[PDB]
Amino acid sequence: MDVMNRLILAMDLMNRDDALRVTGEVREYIDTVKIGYPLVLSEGMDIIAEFRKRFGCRIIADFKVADIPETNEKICRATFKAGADAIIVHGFPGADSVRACLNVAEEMGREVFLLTEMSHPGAEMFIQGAADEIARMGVDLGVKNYVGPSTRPERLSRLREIIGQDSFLISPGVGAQGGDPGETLRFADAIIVGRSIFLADNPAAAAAGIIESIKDLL
Amino acid sequence: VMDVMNRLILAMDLMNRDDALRVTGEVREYIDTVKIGYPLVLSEGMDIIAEFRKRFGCRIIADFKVADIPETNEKICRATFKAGADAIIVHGFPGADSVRACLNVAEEMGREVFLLTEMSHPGAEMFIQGAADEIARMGVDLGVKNYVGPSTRPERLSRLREIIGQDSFLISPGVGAQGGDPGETLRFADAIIVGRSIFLADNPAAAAAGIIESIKDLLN
Ligand SMILES: O=c1cc(O)n([C@@H]2O[C@H](COP(=O)(O)O)[C@@H](O)[C@H]2O)c(=O)[nH]1
Ligand SMILES: O=c1cc(O)n([C@@H]2O[C@H](COP(=O)(O)O)[C@@H](O)[C@H]2O)c(=O)[nH]1
Repeated sequence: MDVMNRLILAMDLMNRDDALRVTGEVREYIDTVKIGYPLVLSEGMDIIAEFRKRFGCRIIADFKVADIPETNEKICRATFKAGADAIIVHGFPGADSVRACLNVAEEMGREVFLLTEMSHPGAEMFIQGAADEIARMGVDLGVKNYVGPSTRPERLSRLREIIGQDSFLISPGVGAQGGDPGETLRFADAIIVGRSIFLADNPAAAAAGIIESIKDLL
Repeated sequence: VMDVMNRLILAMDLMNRDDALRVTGEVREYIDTVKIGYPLVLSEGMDIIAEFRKRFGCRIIADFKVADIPETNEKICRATFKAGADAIIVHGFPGADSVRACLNVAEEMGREVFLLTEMSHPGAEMFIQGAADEIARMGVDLGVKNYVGPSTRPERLSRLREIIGQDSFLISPGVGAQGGDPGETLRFADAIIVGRSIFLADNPAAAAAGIIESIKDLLN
């Protein structure tokens, strides 16, 4: 996956007008948008096709899929029918649940991203202690795309160690949650950035600023 | 606690609006509580919650297994309650701050959170099972009153009932298609969740009736 400027916009505005406007203002800087449940549940799954129509960007559906295999398969189907290129899946519910997603993605020409460790403080309670094993499970299952935390660079580095340099790794928690763009890109192929861009007075300048700060990494 | 008719909650995971509406309508004499998840919501939109309310008396549990950071969890809960869901199901494994975010929105909006502890499928044994007792204890500490636990592991469902106490409300999936028994499950759970055993039956009404007949002595 070739992410322009190694920067993925997390579009978590809940109003269609704002979401389209802000994305439009930063379109010259990005070609990959992560769309999650805040926007999809507020404006519908049709928003994905609209983004493709307007921007021709790749769409990562950040749905943190975390159900039983039967349900995971249905969620993946509905998601790819809506035009998502990839979907983010939790690893914590185990191998069979991940496999269900892998199977649908294969059938529909899409990718699964496996979320191992999360970026927020609560991740320390249960997820962190399982995260390395979740990553090894990904490797065992043939997963090639991963998500890990900008907020804990040592954990992000460990994730990179486990999955190897050939796997693709994206990382949220940059900006608002305290992660540093450049440090995160020591380990991740791409950074995910939401509020630091879309809540800015001038989202274009915000994106431009981040890119300038990592210019030697591009 | 919500008063679930016949201790039976329909998991409506059909992905076609017409079929989902038809089946739910057919079982309306037996069930007043419907669990709507992402298979249907991602296929037909959040307005489907509205349409169920309009068409049927039913309470709606939004089975969204909320599993994000606190900031995003808050947004998901707000959107979900705005759409008319009575309750939302939230994963506990992402930790206390993530659960608290959902509880705070539910409090502000006058709705309810259900905390998913252990899951019913085989993969649950890999990571979730080992954390499940602590996730449940965390729920109790946070003041969670409603829980979800697995029909497929009676011993685990029993332990989870112990942890949360007799006053907490507990619902349990994995009945029927996944192998759980309705009566055995209701030893510990207040209500059972049933999906495919009902909605894939030639006669969903008859299938619901049959389940209810089998647990008739356990009704209140
Ligand atoms: O561990 C994770 C995994 C995520 O997907 N995310 C997602 O990444 C985005 C981060 O947004 P922000 O840059 O505003 O903090 C949100 O959409 C969030 O749901 C995260 O923050 N931490
Ligand atoms: O541990 C769990 C938690 C669930 O919500 N579920 C949900 O309960 C329902 C079970 O449906 P069924 O009776 O067809 O197996 C599905 O909607 C599924 O997503 C589950 O099966 N196991």
